[PDB]
Amino acid sequence: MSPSDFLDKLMGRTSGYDARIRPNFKGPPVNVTCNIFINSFGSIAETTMDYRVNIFLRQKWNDPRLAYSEYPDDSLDLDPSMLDSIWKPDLFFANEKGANFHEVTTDNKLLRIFKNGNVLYSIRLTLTLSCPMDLKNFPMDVQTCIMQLESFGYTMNDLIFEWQDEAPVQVAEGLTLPQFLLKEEKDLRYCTKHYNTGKFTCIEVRFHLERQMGYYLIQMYIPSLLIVILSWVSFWINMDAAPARVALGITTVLTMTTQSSGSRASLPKVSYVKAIDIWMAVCLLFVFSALLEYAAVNFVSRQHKVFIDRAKKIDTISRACFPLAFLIFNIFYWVIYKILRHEDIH
Amino acid sequence: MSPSDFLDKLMGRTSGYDARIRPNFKGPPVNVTCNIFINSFGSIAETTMDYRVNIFLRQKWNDPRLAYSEYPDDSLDLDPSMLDSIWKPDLFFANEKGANFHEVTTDNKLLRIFKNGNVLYSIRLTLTLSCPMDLKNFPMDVQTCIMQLESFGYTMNDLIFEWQDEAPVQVAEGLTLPQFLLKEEKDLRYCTKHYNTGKFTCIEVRFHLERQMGYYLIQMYIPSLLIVILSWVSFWINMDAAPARVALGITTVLTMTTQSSGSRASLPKVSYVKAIDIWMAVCLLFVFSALLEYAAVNFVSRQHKVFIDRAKKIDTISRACFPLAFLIFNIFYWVIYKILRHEDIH
Amino acid sequence: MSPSDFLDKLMGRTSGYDARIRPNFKGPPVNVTCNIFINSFGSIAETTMDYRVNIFLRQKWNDPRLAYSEYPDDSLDLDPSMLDSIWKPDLFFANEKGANFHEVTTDNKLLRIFKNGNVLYSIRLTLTLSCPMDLKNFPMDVQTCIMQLESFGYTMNDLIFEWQDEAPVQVAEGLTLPQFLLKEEKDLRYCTKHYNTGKFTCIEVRFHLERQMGYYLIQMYIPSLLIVILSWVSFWINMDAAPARVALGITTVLTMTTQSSGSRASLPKVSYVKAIDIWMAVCLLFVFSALLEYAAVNFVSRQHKVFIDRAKKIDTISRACFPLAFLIFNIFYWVIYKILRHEDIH
Amino acid sequence: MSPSDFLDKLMGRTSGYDARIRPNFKGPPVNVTCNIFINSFGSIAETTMDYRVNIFLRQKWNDPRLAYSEYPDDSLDLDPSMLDSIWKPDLFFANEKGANFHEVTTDNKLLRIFKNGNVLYSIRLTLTLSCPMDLKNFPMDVQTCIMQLESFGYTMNDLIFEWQDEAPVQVAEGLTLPQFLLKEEKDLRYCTKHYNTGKFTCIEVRFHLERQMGYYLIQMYIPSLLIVILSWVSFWINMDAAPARVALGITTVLTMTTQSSGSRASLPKVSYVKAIDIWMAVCLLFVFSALLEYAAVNFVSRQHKVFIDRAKKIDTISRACFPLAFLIFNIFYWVIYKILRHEDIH
Amino acid sequence: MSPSDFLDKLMGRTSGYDARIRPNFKGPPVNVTCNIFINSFGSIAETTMDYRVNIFLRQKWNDPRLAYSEYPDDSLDLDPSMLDSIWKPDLFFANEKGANFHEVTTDNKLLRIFKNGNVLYSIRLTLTLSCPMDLKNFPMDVQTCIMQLESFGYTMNDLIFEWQDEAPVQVAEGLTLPQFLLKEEKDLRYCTKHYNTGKFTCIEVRFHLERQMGYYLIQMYIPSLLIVILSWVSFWINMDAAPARVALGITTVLTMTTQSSGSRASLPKVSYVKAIDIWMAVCLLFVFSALLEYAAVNFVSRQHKVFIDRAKKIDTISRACFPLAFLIFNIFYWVIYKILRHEDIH
Ligand SMILES: *[C@@H]1O[C@H](CO)[C@@H](O[C@@H]2O[C@H](CO)[C@@H](O)[C@H](O)[C@H]2NC(C)=O)[C@H](O)[C@H]1NC(C)=O
Ligand SMILES: *[C@@H]1O[C@H](CO)[C@@H](O[C@@H]2O[C@H](CO)[C@@H](O)[C@H](O)[C@H]2NC(C)=O)[C@H](O)[C@H]1NC(C)=O
Ligand SMILES: *[C@@H]1O[C@H](CO)[C@@H](O[C@@H]2O[C@H](CO)[C@@H](O)[C@H](O)[C@H]2NC(C)=O)[C@H](O)[C@H]1NC(C)=O
Ligand SMILES: *[C@@H]1O[C@H](CO)[C@@H](O[C@@H]2O[C@H](CO)[C@@H](O)[C@H](O)[C@H]2NC(C)=O)[C@H](O)[C@H]1NC(C)=O
Ligand SMILES: *[C@@H]1O[C@H](CO)[C@@H](O[C@@H]2O[C@H](CO)[C@@H](O)[C@H](O)[C@H]2NC(C)=O)[C@H](O)[C@H]1NC(C)=O
Repeated sequence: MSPSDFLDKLMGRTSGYDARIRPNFKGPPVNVTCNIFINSFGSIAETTMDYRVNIFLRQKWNDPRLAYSEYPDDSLDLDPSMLDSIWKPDLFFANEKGANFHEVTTDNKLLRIFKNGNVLYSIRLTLTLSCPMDLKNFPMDVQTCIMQLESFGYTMNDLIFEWQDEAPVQVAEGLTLPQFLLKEEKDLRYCTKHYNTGKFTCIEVRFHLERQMGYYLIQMYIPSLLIVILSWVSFWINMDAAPARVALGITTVLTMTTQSSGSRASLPKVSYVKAIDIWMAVCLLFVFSALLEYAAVNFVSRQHKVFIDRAKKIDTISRACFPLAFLIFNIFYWVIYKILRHEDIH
Repeated sequence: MSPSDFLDKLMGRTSGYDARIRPNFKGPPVNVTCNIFINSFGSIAETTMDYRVNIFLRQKWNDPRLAYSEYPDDSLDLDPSMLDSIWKPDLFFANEKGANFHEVTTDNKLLRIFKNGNVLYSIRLTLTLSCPMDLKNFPMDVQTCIMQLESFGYTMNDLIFEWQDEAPVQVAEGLTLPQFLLKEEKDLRYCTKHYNTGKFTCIEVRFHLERQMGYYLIQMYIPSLLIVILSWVSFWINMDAAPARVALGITTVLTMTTQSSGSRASLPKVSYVKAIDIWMAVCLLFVFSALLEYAAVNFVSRQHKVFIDRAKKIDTISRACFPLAFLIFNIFYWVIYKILRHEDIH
Repeated sequence: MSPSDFLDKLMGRTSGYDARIRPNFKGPPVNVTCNIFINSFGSIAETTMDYRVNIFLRQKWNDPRLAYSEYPDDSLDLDPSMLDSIWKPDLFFANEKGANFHEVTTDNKLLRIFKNGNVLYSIRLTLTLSCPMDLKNFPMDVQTCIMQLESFGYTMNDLIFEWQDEAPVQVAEGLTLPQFLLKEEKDLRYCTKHYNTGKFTCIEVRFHLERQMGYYLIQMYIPSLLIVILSWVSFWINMDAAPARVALGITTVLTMTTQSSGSRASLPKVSYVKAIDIWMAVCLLFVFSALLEYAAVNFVSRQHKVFIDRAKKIDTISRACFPLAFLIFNIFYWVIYKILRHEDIH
Repeated sequence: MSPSDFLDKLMGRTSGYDARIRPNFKGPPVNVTCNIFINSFGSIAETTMDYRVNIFLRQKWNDPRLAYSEYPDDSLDLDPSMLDSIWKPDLFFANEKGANFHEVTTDNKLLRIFKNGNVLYSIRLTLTLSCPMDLKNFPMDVQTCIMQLESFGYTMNDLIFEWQDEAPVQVAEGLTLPQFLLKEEKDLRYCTKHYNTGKFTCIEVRFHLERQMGYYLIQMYIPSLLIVILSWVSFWINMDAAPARVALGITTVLTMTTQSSGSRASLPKVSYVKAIDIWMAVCLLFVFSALLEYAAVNFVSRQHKVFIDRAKKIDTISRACFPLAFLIFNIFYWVIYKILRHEDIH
Repeated sequence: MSPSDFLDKLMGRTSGYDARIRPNFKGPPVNVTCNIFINSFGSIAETTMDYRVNIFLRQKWNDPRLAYSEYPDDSLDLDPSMLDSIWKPDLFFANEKGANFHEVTTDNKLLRIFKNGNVLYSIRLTLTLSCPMDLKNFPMDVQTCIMQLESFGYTMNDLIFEWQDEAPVQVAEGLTLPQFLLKEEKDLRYCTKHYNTGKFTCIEVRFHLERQMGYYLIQMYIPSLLIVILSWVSFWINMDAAPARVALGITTVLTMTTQSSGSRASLPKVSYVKAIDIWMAVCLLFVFSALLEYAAVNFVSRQHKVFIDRAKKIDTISRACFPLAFLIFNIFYWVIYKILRHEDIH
């Protein structure tokens, strides 16, 4: 017989197969085994708190109404246009904001029925999945994106999802991200839902993303530190050259301001304080204080010999005090942002 | 009987069920009970005056044409492909700008018919809902987004919507927003429409959003205040050092200008005046006035002893007068923007 | 009879109703009465020269093939899935760039057939409509957006559109725009098309939009004016302090430049000259000329007593001449842009 | 007979009309006459090298299988839902990147069959058409956008396209563009394709666009020229005032830099050199050279009377030499960009 | 016979053709020959790591069930609406993120059946294909975009893809890119997939893109070099003029900062270090070090004849040492970025 006419006999009207009735309709629940292959991963966006993925989803279950022994071939293949003639699980992605299937050329779907009634069902689809991001430690933040597979209308006494044991989630080689770095280790969890209706099956996977810091180091942190160092050279300039020390102080404040305002187009638009904002505020307070120090030296120095040496003492104290307090701030900043804040205990 | 063939008998041609006729067609109106579960909430945009939501919508009503007692099961389940065989309310979202259903895997829909004829109908859908925003008190503004559920073509003697009594609107845990903060308290109101055609049912929910201020404090308000303070140190510099006091005055004006123009890429594009614009204008008038004060001191001081002390008196008066009037402005600014303007009386 | 089976008798095959034949097929033209209710209005974009609207469109006409007297109910309701069984006008929006209907929940459509054969047809739809904008007087410009309703394939001896007499165009309360302000008065016009094929019916509505000026006043015009005033204080500084007057002149030019370049991210991207560009160019010519005045004073003053007083005379003349010519420019600018240019004569 | 039942007799099963067979199937090719009416024109984008159009497309040909004489009416009208019952040319736009039809209200389509068998077929559609743009002479560039109408699967012995003789391409009145200006003169060409399969018909139209220069003149070219002029006033300042001439030179370089970097957000993002980039680089080399001239004057002047006058001679030579070489550069720049480069020889 | 009725006899129910069974169902695999014609190429985006293409795809294979000799014509043409009546390969693009067909006018598809049973199948489609980009050598980077054609559900003993021998991949003339330059040479490779299911056929093509450097040379590298040169003229200024050398040093640092921050809006947003970032950091370290040199000269020079000449020696050494070390840096920079890094060995 042609492999198709055998399918029309297996899921036939004379056979009485009903695609709206689950396998083992009265007995134990259906056990669906799931795989994910991630083809692409990106478009991670803080404005919408989501990311975009392109996956192969494979589901495997057993349907005893589809067992056959008379046909010699040990596997049959359903046409993708006849997919509504067979029962399929009602899997949906719980944190999905948008999805579509792929129909370029032939529909990107595949269904294979085995001799014992096992069904293999593999589809290709694009997802936009939501992920809440924190950003409090922004240059040095670690994010966790999840992906939850849930049944829409079957409780856990009719339908149960499980991950594959060998490789349930795989990622294609050679994927890059402009901002993040996808780690190799992934969690497979149960996130079983308890509602008023009953207990609904749900499995999830967690991906860990670490932001790279090299660009922010070379473009924001180090230029701000050089501007802070440049504000300290006023303390070695002679206190009589007021146009020199005042113009150096205020141009250092202006350079600090153009550095902040120019860095303001390439940062995430949030409303709370980030760690780079703390750094940029302390560097501005440092260049503001170096100009107030000269305002005090210039005012104390003109009160007409005891007054000349008190003003020179303010300069010699500021020569050691400004770099020391800036080293203490750097120690507490990098310690509390690279040791005292790790959120991957999972 | 298979649960499906029983459905084909209940809504059968021999039964004479008509999906275009409401339940209790001659008698009292249909009472629909509604729930909302908000899965995601975001994309709040001032350019388009809208926000994006992803919800579960559940409707419950009674259809006496669907009551059955012969079948043992106390609940039946309609296939999502047979949903046009049953009557459903014509609910629409009155402030919707765009919407779609979810068909990833199986259609994200569910209909359950009980023994007494009660119908439970649960769908998943994405909305873009309009919300007019004010922005007059922008760093410190509070917004209210609503969501109106209305019948399209039935008056209130045929169809009535009501919220559930226990939990009509719930929000998923762990949702974050980049700019706002969704409050926990929600209003459930009637917004019944009165038209020429008659009285149309309509229920709504109000969400309250408060903008976070910490980033605007650390990046806009405090640097402007430091620049204003830096403009006051001219009054303690000797009045003979004209290149020092003129260059400090005009570089303080330039720093104020680069601070404003750099803050100009991360603010909402509206055409009216915001509170941050008031603050930025007053700080510019303060650094403009400190340079006019030196122009007066420098001009009065050269008129050739009575003229030297009048110019020194302008400096000693400005030393107390500029910080005092700036403290008075700060008191009236933060009082009228954090006490005299609350719009959540609802 | 069930209200549906009566519809299947009225537009029946035995009745011989043909949905492809207009009412009064041989006689006088069909008269369609139109209403518009505007739910939302926004997304006004100069880059694409269009705006976005969300309306209810209601059409009313008479079909004598649909008159019935045997049924007791004085109004019937066609199902939105049976809308291709009835004749409808082929209304299209002549300046539409994009459109779609709304199918969230049930299709957002409604058709009501009365006893005398009158049809009421109400649909909800989203439009993107084109509008050419001028922008020559940009901070102070007034725009006119139109909306044209035309028949696609019927001449004015078959189909005629008319506005309702009581309220053909209404707008929902509480709509805001980020940049514009929609006026209350609307024009209802005929814009009848004359083609080679014949005379085609077409009605239109005009909306008037006025841009708000308060933000541009507080952020662009007033800071530029303060910078121009700051360039005049060089004339009161002693002519011997060349580092003071040269540094004040060139830093005033730099402040004028950072003010222009920072305002350059929030303006519409056109290729012709706007009124704000005229203002920004004249303020730059004013701060350029104040520095050329000192270059002349400094050069004339050193030619070695007659030369000292000629240079002092240039300063005393510039003290009155620069503010006077700037007041004359302000008078001609605001007069020709707020009196001599009104384009709402309509 | 009803005009429809006559259509069902003309294209009937008893008539044996086949919509998959072209008219004159064995004989001479079909001659299709084409018109274009452009409703809107815009969204010209250098990032994607495309533009957007909204047109009416009208095709006219003769089908002798559709000739009829028994019916009194000299024109019939096919319903837009029955359009697959008739043969139509397989016209496609060869440089299209995206297209869609308009289905707001009734489908925006129209087909009219005459007595002699002539068919008039008019549709409304939106196109995104590709256009390669050059941008080497960017402020002063002229672009040419084309629009090619080709048959997909018929060689020129089956199907031939021709433009109408009276008005094949018309544009609606009152269209504006933010950046360009659409000229009135249009080319109608043949662009016949020669492939391995055979000779395929193809007609095209060329539109000419000229960029407006007024905004770039008032905002980029003239401020740069004023900054260059301001760098020349150092040559008239006394050579002993080193803080004045050094601060004026470096602040002029900084003003030139903020002028360039602020103009950097409103220019097209390409990777090759534009004419404005040439202008901005030469103006920077001019303000760089004026500061090197003072570095030479200041160094030569202190070598301890012969040295004082050699340094004064460098100043007096630079007073005439810098404006002269800048006038020569302006003459060669505007001559080679407004005379020696015209690309509309077509 | 009409060419259609012959098709209905060839793929007839009496013929028993089954479109779900491949040709040579029991025997050797089907050999499909593929061509690509690229109509447009662009939208290369680093944020999403993808590019957009518009191609003609042509597939050729042999179907012995479609051989016919009775008909005189040596080629038949299937209607695009009957394409599901014939077997077609299940080609899909393995790195596709989005795709669609073109249905403007008639569907842009074509199928031709020859006498011996050869099938030619040509479709037009738009692709968004993923490409990982590196950007470590960003101004001077070379990218490689691929395009993989794979069978979805057939192993290599049923279906085999091959490129054409004469011209499998062609590109239309006159395509331009805003940033890149598409090379003429293309690789044709096998990328055969080995899975658990078996061996799946897959062919690919590689395109090579080189970024143009002229704009980055004239706008970023050369202005930074002029600012570095301007920082060296302090060494030729007299060491007693402290306001001149301090103001020149700090204004050179500020100019370097506005140059970097203004270049910060037109660069790709990645998180790692690019070569332009290395260049911009070294130029900032050079202008920072020239100001530290004067801070040392000014401090050493005032310690009260031995001290005057040690400070003059620091100036005379810095006059030769700063340009030399900057020439060494330029030599190592351009050598390691234009010789030691070529990645087109392929
Ligand atoms: C799906 O898997 C579950 C769990 O593995 C199966 O439930 C078990 O079935 C065995 C039958 O041998 C019982 O002994 C266990 O007590 C069951 N466990 C639970 C928790 O119910 C279930 O039978 C499987 N379904 C099918 C159709 O095979
Ligand atoms: C829907 O709810 C309304 C209001 O609860 C019901 O209307 C009431 O019906 C009771 C019947 O016992 C009357 O006594 C009341 O006077 C009615 N109130 C009003 C305001 O009409 C209505 O019957 C319900 N519909 C159905 C189908 O049960
Ligand atoms: C549609 O309206 C037009 C104009 O009101 C009607 O045309 C008029 O019909 C009356 C019939 O009493 C004539 O006396 C007028 O001379 C007509 N005017 C014109 C300009 O033709 C038309 O009859 C209406 N159509 C229908 C179906 O009622
Ligand atoms: C379509 O137009 C072409 C060209 O005008 C016609 O081809 C000509 O037909 C006339 C018949 O009187 C011949 O004398 C010419 O020699 C033909 N020219 C060419 C170049 O073939 C063609 O007949 C037209 N098609 C139809 C159906 O009328
Ligand atoms: C498709 O091409 C393959 C390879 O060219 C063909 O396989 C060969 O068939 C010949 C038959 O003459 C054998 O001699 C070779 O040994 C085969 N090679 C391999 C690697 O199998 C195959 O026959 C072709 N398919 C069809 C339908 O013609």
